[PDB]
Amino acid sequence: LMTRIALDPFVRDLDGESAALRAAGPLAEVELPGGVHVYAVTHHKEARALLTDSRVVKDINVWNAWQRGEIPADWPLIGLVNPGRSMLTVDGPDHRRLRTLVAQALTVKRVEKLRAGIEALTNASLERLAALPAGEPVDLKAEFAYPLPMNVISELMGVDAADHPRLKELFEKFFSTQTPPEEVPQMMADLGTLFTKIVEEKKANPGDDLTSALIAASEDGDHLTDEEILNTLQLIIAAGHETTISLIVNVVEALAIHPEQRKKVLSGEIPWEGVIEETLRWNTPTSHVLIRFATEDIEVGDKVLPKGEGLVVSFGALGRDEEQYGPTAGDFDATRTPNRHIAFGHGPHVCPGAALSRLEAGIALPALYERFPELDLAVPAAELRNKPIVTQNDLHDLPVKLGCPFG
Ligand code: HEM
Ligand SMILES: C[C@]12CC[C@H]3[C@@H](CCC4=CC(=O)CC[C@@]43C)[C@@H]1CC[C@@H]2O
Repeated sequence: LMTRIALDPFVRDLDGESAALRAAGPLAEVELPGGVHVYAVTHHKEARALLTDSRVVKDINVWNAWQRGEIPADWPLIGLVNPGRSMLTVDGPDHRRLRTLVAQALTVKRVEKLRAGIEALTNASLERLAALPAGEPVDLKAEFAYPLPMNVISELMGVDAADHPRLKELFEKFFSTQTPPEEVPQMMADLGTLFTKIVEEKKANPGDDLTSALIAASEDGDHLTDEEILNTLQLIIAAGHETTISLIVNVVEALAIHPEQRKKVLSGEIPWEGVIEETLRWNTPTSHVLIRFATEDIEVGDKVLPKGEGLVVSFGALGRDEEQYGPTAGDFDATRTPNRHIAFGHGPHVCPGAALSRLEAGIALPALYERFPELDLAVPAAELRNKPIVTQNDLHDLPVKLGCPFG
C-alpha cells in the first residue's frame, strides 16, 4: 500500500490529488479531514465491483472507528457520513421500499413533462443577463448556473421560493471544510427546522408536486415514516441542486479550455449530449462519495479492504482510468463515443435523477450559447479555483464576458 493521501480541505490541486489516487490504486489509503483514516477505490473496473458487492454496506454501525466512538460528534464531515435514515443509507430489501416512489417520478418519461418549465426558467435567466451592463464581467455561477437547478428542484418538491436566500446561506456552510466546528449543530438545527416547516406547509395544503406524492402513499399499503419523508426530502433538494450546478459550470469551463471542440459544438457537428457526458467523465461534479463499510475482508485487485474500515469512491480519480477509456483518458474529447462512465454511481444506489440533470443541462447550455455565441472566460483558465469542499468539484466563481446577444 502506497503512502497515505490526505485530502486537502482547500482543494488547491484536485487534478494532482486525482492523479495520485490513480497511482495508488486500485485501493488507496486515505485520510479525511480531522485525521480520520479510510480507504478509497480509484480504478474503474474495481469500483464497479465494490459498488455491486453485498459485503460493502452503508450501515455505519459496521464502521470499526464508529463502534469505538472515535468519530467526533462535532466532525465537519458528519453531515455526509451520518445524515439519518433515507434511501441513501440503507440496503437490499429495505432500500427498494424508500427508493421506489422517487425512482418512478424521475424516469425519462415522467421528467419530459418538466421541459416546458425548464425552458421557461432558462429563457427568463437569459433575459436577466443582457439586462446587466455589457462589457463588464459577470459571474456565470451566481447569475445563471446557481439559481436554475435550484428553482427546478424547488418546483419538483413544491418548496416555497421565499426560503431560497436562506437555503443558499445554509448549504454554503454545510459543505465548507472551513466552517467552524462549534457552528455545525445550529446550521444542522436550522436545516431540520427549515425542512420540517415546509413539510407541514404540504400536509396542510397538498399540491401535485413530489413532496405531497410521498405523504399520500405512505398511509396505504407501503411504508414511509414522518422522518423517512423528511430525510428523503433533504437528500433530493441537496443532491439535485449542488451537483447539476457544477456540471453546468464545468461544461462551460471545458469548452473554454478546448475552443476547437467548442467551435464544432456551437455549429452542431458535435451534438450537445456528448459534451455533457464527457464533462461528467473527465471532470465530474462529485470528486468523492462518502461512505461504505466492509462487512468482511474484501480482496481488491492485489490488496485487501479490511473488515470494518471505511470506503470512499473517488469518482474524480477514476473518471480518467486509462484501463477503461484508453490512452486518451486524460483529455476532454466530446466525441468519445463508447463512454460508459460511472459519474452517476453503480449498483443499487445509482442516481435516480440522472435523466433530470441530463435534461436541465441539455436545455440550459445550448440556450446560453444560442443567445451569447461569443461567451468566453473573463480570466485566464488557470486562475479559476475550487471552493474548499473536499467531496465536491465546485468552482468559486465563473467570470465571463458574454459578448453581445445574437438571439
Ligand atoms: C450531475 C448531476 C448528478 C451527479 C453527478 C450525481 C451523482 C450521484 C452519485 C455518484 C450517486 C451515488 C451515491 C452513492 O452511490 O453512494 C447519486 C445518488 C443519488 N442521486 Fe444523484 N447525481 C446527480 C444529480 C441528481 C439529481 C438531479 C437528483 C434528484 C433529482 C439526484 C438524486 C440522487 C439520489 C436521491 C441519490 C441516492 C439514490 C440511492 O441511494 O439509491 N442526483 N448521485
Ligand atoms: C447527504 C446529502 C444527501 C446525499 C448527497 C449529499 C451531497 C453530496 C452528494 C453528491 C452526490 O453525487 C450523491 C449525493 C450526495 C452524497 C447531501 C448533503 C445533505 C444531504 O442529506
